Order: sequence, then C-alpha cells, then structure tokens
Amino acid sequence: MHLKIVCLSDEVREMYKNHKGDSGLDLFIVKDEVLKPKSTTFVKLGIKAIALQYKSNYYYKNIVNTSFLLFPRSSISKTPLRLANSIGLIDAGYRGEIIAALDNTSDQEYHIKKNDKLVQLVSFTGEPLSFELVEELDETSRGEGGFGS
Amino acid sequence: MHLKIVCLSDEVREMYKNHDSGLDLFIVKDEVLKPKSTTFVKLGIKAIALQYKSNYYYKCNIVNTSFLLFPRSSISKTPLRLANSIGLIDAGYRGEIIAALDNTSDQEYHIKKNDKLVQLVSFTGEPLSFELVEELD
Amino acid sequence: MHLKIVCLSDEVREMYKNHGDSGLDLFIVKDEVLKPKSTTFVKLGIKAIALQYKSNYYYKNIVNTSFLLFPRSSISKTPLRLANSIGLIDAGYRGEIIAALDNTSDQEYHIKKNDKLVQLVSFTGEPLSFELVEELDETSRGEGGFGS
Ligand SMILES: CN(C[C@H]1O[C@@H](n2ccc(=O)[nH]c2=O)C[C@@H]1O)C(c1ccccc1)c1ccccc1
Ligand SMILES: CN(C[C@H]1O[C@@H](n2ccc(=O)[nH]c2=O)C[C@@H]1O)C(c1ccccc1)c1ccccc1
Ligand SMILES: CN(C[C@H]1O[C@@H](n2ccc(=O)[nH]c2=O)C[C@@H]1O)C(c1ccccc1)c1ccccc1
Repeated sequence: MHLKIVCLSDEVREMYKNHKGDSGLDLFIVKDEVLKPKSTTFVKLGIKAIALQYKSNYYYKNIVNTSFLLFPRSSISKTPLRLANSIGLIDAGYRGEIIAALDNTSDQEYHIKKNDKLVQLVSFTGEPLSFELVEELDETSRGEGGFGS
Repeated sequence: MHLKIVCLSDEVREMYKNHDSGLDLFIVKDEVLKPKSTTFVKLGIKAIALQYKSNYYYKCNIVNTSFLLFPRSSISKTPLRLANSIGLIDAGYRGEIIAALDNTSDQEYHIKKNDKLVQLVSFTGEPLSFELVEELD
Repeated sequence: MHLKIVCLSDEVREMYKNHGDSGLDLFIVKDEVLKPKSTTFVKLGIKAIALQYKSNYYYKNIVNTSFLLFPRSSISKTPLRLANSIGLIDAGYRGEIIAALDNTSDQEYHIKKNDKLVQLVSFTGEPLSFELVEELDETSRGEGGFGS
C-alpha cells in the first residue's frame, strides 16, 4: 500500500523528510502536549493522507484510493495512554487531519513530546507500506489543493 | 462485501429499512449501563457476510466469510469502550451480534434506541452492502 | 493462512499438540499474578511465522506475512484488556509473542496455564492452520542454526 501524505506545517514536513518493508508506518506526535488525567484528548497529528492500492473485484449487491487503519504502536502499552476507538478506520474519502483519540488512564497529567511515536498507519492487506510527501491530496480545498488561498 | 441480516424483531427491521468501509449498527433499545461495568449489549440482528471465494494457503463464486465489529470513531466522545477491542465474527457464527461495552465512568451511562456506537467491517476494507432476510441458511 | 510455531519449552509443546476458524486461540502457558491497575507483558512461550500465497501489492508460491493478535471475545467478562488494542506482528518477526494485558481491576488477577485470552488472526480473515517446528529459520533468534 502506498500513502500520499500532506504535512500541515513546515515543522511537520521536516520530521517526515527525516523519518526515524514494515506493515505499519509510525506517525509522530508533532507538538509537546499535556494530556489531562482521566481524560480523552483528540491529538492532532499534523498530517492528512490518502492510501493507494491495486483495484480488486469485490462482491457488492489500476490504482485506487482505499480505506486504511490507525493502530496503536505496541510501545503505547508501557504508557497509560489507550486509543479510545481501539483501531481507527479512515475511509477512502476522508480529507481531514489524522487524529489519535487518546484516553489518559492515569490520575496524573501525561506529557507527550514532539517526536514521540504512539500510533501507526496500517493496510487492510497487512502488506508493506511506502509513503511520499505531497502538497495536496486532491483538487479540493479540504484536500489542500486547487486554485487560490 | 455483502451482508445478509436477520432482524430479530419488527422494531429492529424498521430501523434498518430506514438506514463506506463500515456499516453502522443501531442500539435497538434504551438501556442503562452501570458505572465501571461491562455490559453485553444485544444488537437485535443476526448476520452473514458474503465475499468472492479465494485461494488461501492451508494445510490439512460466493462464500460466507468472517467479519469484524469495530467501534465507531464517535464512541470516543462517550465513556464507552469496546471490551474486546475489535470483535471477530467467524464465518460459521449464526447467533445474535452483541457489543461488549465497558462503561469507564464512575456514573451510570444511558444508551438510547437509534444510537450508533459500533459498525461491521470487512477484512478487505471494501464498501459494504446489506439486505434484510428472514433466515440466514 | 498457515502458521509455523516454535514452542519454547516442552510444557508448551504438549499444550499445542493437544490443541478451520479465522482465529487460532493461544494459551496462557504459566500461572501468573497480574498486579492491580497494571500492564503486564505476558509471555506466550511461542514464536511464529505466518505463511500465505504471494499477492501483488502496490508499493513505491508461499511467502512470510504479517498477522494480528486479537483479544478473544471471552476476555470481555474479565477485567483484562489488550493494552495495544490489536497486536501487529510483521512478516518474519522472530521474537517471542507477547500479550500486553491491562488489569483494570483494583485486585490482583490470577491467570492460569491453559487459559485462552488471545488469538492469532489473518489480515484476510481466512481459516488458520498450524504446525509445530523446531526453528523459524537458521538464525539464533529463529531458534535455528549451530550451537551453543
Ligand atoms: C471527527 N473525527 C472523526 C473523523 O476523523 C477521522 N479519524 C477516524 C478514526 C481515527 O482514529 N482517527 C481519525 O482521524 C475520520 C473520521 O471521519 C473525530 C475523531 C474521533 C475518534 C478518533 C479521531 C477523530 C473527532 C472528534 C472530536 C474532535 C476531533 C475529531
Ligand atoms: C457467545 N458470544 C460470543 C460469540 O458472539 C459473536 N461475537 C464476537 C465478538 C463480538 O464482539 N460480538 C459478537 O457478537 C461471535 C462469538 O462466537 C459471547 C460474547 C462475548 C463477548 C462479546 C460478544 C459476545 C456472549 C457470551 C455471553 C452472553 C452473550 C454473548
Ligand atoms: C518488542 N515487542 C514488540 C514486538 O512484539 C511483537 N508483538 C506486537 C504486538 C503484540 O501485541 N504482541 C507482540 O508480540 C511484534 C513487535 O515488533 C514489545 C511488545 C510491546 C507490547 C506488546 C507486545 C510486545 C516488547 C517490549 C519489551 C519487552 C517485550 C516485548
């Protein structure tokens, strides 16, 4: 599966230019942030993305945009943070910012830091993922494309 | 993927008659979830999923396939969490679909008929269609 | 999908000798106390590689494939929850399979040998078969090769 990723700021672009055949692509926490105790926080990941796969014939009564998945990384387990919706389902048509809904199960504030990696993108196929950085997902303004400001 | 869905009552039938990689399922009756609890919430439907037959590696045309029960992203706005993370409905399962919901709150939580907290999903992530049937077979 | 499983002890081997579904249940292999309000990396005493028919995939005969670790539905009646929601095991991973279990209770939780709390699942949702092997490959991490 191939991901076209739009970085929503230059700071985020630099992180993905220096990204430090896996079935999961790690996403960065892009800003230092304090998560309140016993709370759910909708953490903005500073990116938009579309996923591309080979077209396949499916029962329903060359390359296509596909739905994809937002998994916790296994290393999330050592923290008190849990993905509220278990596994995120990103539909083929979504053009908004990718967000991780994080439950802080601790009674203390939790500090996430720029460069932390708590979540990853995954294909329904489970195949290796490649990605590229693009300026827009499509022609629409929500896709960051098209004429004008 | 195409689903054949048996609604276990006419009240449920009506909801789905008047109903994307995920097919939203309805909460079918008003219910109180106790604080700090897990409740097996009955969704009032039975279902089988149909896909094209595939060659798969295994050591000893349309087929029924296993499918998945996901939380809806909007569940995050509630204190409810799916206890088993993602439900796996085996190809051979004929019973009612249940959502095992944890109430993470220290107070009771009220779910309402017509609430949409969970969704069915194919292993392929392909769009879903459904029809209502009287029997699964 | 077909799994080649290395059992890390004879005790575990005996469990899997005496074990069609989309999920292959894995055993808890040792009695263990999970502390209240904790996350415990529970060692499952196995290593495993998954095999599927090769498929063409967009990226810019049988092969090693990635697979998934799901909670079993019966975990729901316990206070135990899978910390990382669903586990992702990358193609060819050679480490011991671990279940990171949150004990959400304020009491210690006793897991028992023979308990079944998690299962392996294919990305295709196809039936799983398995065989017991002594190594995954020639590497020490695969439990194979010379020595020592
Ligand atoms: C509105 N999103 C859902 C969208 O996000 C996309 N989406 C879906 C799943 C996911 O894990 N991440 C994500 O960005 C597609 C969905 O259409 C709300 C939201 C809810 C749960 C997780 C993440 C976001 C939301 C709620 C409150 C504040 C901000 C965002
Ligand atoms: C018996 N189901 C498991 C089946 O339900 C099907 N199943 C599986 C996963 C799921 O999320 N939902 C579901 O309906 C296929 C599984 O084979 C018990 C059950 C336990 C936990 C969650 C959901 C159901 C159960 C036990 C006692 C009372 C009611 C339900
Ligand atoms: C190193 N694993 C991650 C790998 O485990 C494999 N892995 C992945 C997901 C999973 O649920 N179980 C598992 O064994 C493939 C992943 O690449 C660490 C780990 C962290 C949390 C849960 C499970 C494992 C780990 C860290 C420290 C001590 C023991 C285990």
